[PDB]
Amino acid sequence: GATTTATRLTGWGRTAPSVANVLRTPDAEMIVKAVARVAESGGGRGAIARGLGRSYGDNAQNGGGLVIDMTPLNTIHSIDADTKLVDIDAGVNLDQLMKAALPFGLWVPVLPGTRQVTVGGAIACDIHGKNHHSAGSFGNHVRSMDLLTADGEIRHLTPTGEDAELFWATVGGNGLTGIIMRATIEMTPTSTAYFIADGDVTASLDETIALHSDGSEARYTYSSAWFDAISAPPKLGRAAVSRGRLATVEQLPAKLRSEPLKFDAPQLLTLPDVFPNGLANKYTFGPIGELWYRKSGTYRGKVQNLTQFYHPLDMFGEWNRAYGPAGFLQYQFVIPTEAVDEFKKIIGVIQASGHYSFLNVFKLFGPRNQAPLSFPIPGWNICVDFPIKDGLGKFVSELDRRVLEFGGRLYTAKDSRTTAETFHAMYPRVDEWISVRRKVDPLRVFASDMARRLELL
Ligand SMILES: Cc1cc2nc3c(=O)[nH]c(=O)nc-3n(C[C@H](O)[C@H](O)[C@H](O)COP(=O)(O)OP(=O)(O)OC[C@H]3O[C@@H](n4cnc5c(N)ncnc54)[C@H](O)[C@@H]3O)c2cc1C
Ligand SMILES: O=C(O)c1nc2ccc(C(F)(F)F)cc2nc1NCc1ccc(F)cc1
Repeated sequence: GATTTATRLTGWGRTAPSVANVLRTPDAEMIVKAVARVAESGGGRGAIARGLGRSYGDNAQNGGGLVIDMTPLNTIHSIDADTKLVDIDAGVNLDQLMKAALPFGLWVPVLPGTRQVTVGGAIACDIHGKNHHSAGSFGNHVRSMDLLTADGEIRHLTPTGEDAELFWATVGGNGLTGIIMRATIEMTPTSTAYFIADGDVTASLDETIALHSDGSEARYTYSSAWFDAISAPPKLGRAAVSRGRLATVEQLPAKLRSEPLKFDAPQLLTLPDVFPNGLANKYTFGPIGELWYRKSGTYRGKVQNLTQFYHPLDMFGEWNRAYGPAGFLQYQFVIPTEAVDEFKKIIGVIQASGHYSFLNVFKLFGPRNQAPLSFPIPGWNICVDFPIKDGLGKFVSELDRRVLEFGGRLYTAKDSRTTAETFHAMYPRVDEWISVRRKVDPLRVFASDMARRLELL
């Protein structure tokens, strides 16, 4: 049942609200009609797809225009264990897909830190995960997709076909080449739903960097770390590192061998439920605390399910991103591998800034792909979460400048406030991408708040 409703929209960050007509229909034919209507007009304030709204900024909103909610197009058409291909509507989310694919011994090839994202959102942001250095980003695994363009046609795009240019502009394109209706993804084969993991705890930034540079990364398909962004040096940049690979059946204890592909139910009680007063005791911040933390986060060959290995912060319940009525600003950047001193300088700047981030992701990215607006490049990728308070806006503008100067970039899926000038300098293939977009949407049928702010329109 199709509905068109005026709706106040924000990204996950709950900032920059704007009002748009939100179309919500399970009918593909209706979506086509709306795009044909906008194009007949043709353009006006245009249209943009929206997935599950997990992007923090303004890429899935369109103030004074049309937003098409893609979540009702969520049919899994087929899964094939022999070809390893899945054929699914763009509104299918990655949790749904993971659960449907497991009985075939198939693994979603790129998983982000939350499972509530659409296939369309995964493609449009060319999302990355803990296995980026071994598997690339989501775009690398798309074998085809059906794109509804401004001319009202549906184009079958393939990575190396005749429409490869448009394919690779849609990857990481933030919905600005049209509406992805449907895609075919090549999955990763697996015999189990478990990981075998090694954990390490480092004492400092220099140590965290050495561990990622000593060659050991090549022995793990999956690798990420939490780091300390608050402590003065030398504690600054100390990390709990979690690295592993998917387990094989024989690597499971006998207990788990009868259902190797099973996903366990996320249990009832989290840590806030069990320890409401917190985890701190008289030992926590001294030498016995340091030792305990070091020992508990150091291990070899530990069998873990998805939550344990991949969503380790789920146990922290209501404690993560808590207490702030003002909200938080999520800031994610990557710095080229070779710029290691520069990378260390930026971590120092953050620590000395007087803005405190507790939730810190650290990962070494691998080789980039051919998508001109793709975020990942090989090098040091960082996510930080700053509580909103005075001076933050002007400080993150300074961070932008250092990120840019050091050859790095910000991620559109996280950004709500960088400038067009900074963004364009961070993405030297932006003009190349813009030319593809104007060729495929001369009338700006597709438009968003981000497109206008970053002058991608
Ligand atoms: C807790 C959390 C953890 C995260 N962890 C990671 C991570 O590890 N790695 C990572 O890369 N990202 C991560 N993200 C970011 C997230 O994966 C991206 O923002 C993703 O794009 C969200 O998907 P969505 O379906 O919610 O899309 P939305 O936010 O609704 O839309 C995002 C973009 O995709 C476009 N789009 C959506 N559907 C379509 C379609 N059918 N056709 C064309 N364009 C479309 C939109 O127009 C918009 O430009 C995380 C986000 C959160 C909240
Ligand atoms: O919050 C994010 O936006 C995010 N971004 C990531 C980007 C890259 C990666 C990486 F591991 F791939 F690098 C992990 C991320 N995890 C992320 N978060 C995981 C998370 C965030 C909040 C929680 F409460 C529990 C888990």
